[PDB]
Formats: sequence, structure tokens, C-alpha cells
Amino acid sequence: GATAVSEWTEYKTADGKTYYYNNRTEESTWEKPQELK
Repeated sequence: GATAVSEWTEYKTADGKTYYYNNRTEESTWEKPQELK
């Protein structure tokens, strides 16, 4: 139940959903982060 962007940032793409980007690893995944679950 993590609130507020911690390490990850999500943007909603014209595909109609949000993708999660981790600012340390520079990784973009559609899977919900552990530190943002």
C-alpha cells in the first residue's frame, strides 16, 4: 500500500495505461513495483 512515487515513476501512455520507470536501474516495466505496491 505504498503511496507517492518512491524510486518509480509512472506515466499513462496513449496505449491507455501507465508504465513504471525505476530511476536507479533505468528500467521501464508494466509490472507493479515492490516499493510501490
